[PDB]
Amino acid sequence: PNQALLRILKETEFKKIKVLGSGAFGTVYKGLWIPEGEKVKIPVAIKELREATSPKANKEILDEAYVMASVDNPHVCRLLGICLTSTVQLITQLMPFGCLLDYVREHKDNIGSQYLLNWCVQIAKGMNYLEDRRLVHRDLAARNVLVKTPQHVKITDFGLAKLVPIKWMALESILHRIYTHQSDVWSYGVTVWELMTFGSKPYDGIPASEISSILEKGERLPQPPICTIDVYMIMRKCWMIDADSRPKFRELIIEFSKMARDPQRYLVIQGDERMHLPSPTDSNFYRALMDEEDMDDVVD
Ligand SMILES: *CCC(=O)N1Cc2nc(-c3cc(-c4cccc5ocnc45)c(F)cc3F)n(-c3ccncn3)c2C1
Repeated sequence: PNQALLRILKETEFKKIKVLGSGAFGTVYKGLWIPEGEKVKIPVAIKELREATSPKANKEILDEAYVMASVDNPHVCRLLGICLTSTVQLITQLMPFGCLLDYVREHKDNIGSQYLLNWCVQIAKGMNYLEDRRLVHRDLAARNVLVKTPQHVKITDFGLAKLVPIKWMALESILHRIYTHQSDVWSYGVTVWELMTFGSKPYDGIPASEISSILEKGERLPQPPICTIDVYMIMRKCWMIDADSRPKFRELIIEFSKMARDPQRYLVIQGDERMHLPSPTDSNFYRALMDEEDMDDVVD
């Protein structure tokens, strides 16, 4: 655990200025950090966890925050800072574009196959990194994947489930609260389904109490109209009862990277020719402005 990877922040160094959105664990705010002895206002993203915390949990919360601060990958948001008072405040780099769930919703039937398949590759790369570090996310979902730029996505909220998303969870996690790299593969399947349906709610109308019975019967999420049978098959392999039969993240990186080379062969999108392949000019602008970090080349 590198203590230098986590900055302990005092309430006097930062201020929340705008609510960006709320969820089951906390509220996301646009904040401003005013460094000690400076005059600058640096935009930051703060998430405040809504459970009443005590200083007894502090050592354990801090041990978890040290792990979240250690994750170093282009496709995973690492925790930068934390503030422990009566509430828990998690500080990271502000990402204006928000989450990939809201992004695919707001760009419904306006996203090219090239983006969708590359996002699938990037999400699998970040998950594979977490698996290599022997870490289980426990809460992979399109709301937990953030947009850095339209060409660069990063998985967020790693570690805060540990310190429930029934419809994203593998059968063994619903039944026995067992969370492994292979139950993360199941959630990856559902996350992919959320992208391919432009933010559709999985099992809409179905009460969360009925999900495990529906899964036992063999019922799964319906094939999105834009996926060929090969994209659907990879998703269905993610939702198998036997965890060991599900694909590995390393195999998912390879499969979606092969698919990204022939985008029109794997996804059927209306107006996919018109859907702008990121021009070198726009990529340079996006990168110099808000994405200077190192990142693996996007599959063309
Ligand atoms: C569709 C939902 C949505 O728009 N967003 C959900 C969300 N959460 C965060 C976010 C996450 C974290 C966080 C928590 C745990 C580990 C982790 O490692 C680094 N950051 C992590 C925060 F600390 C703050 C936070 F706001 N955001 C968000 C929005 C903008 N910029 C950054 N994060 C969103 C968006």
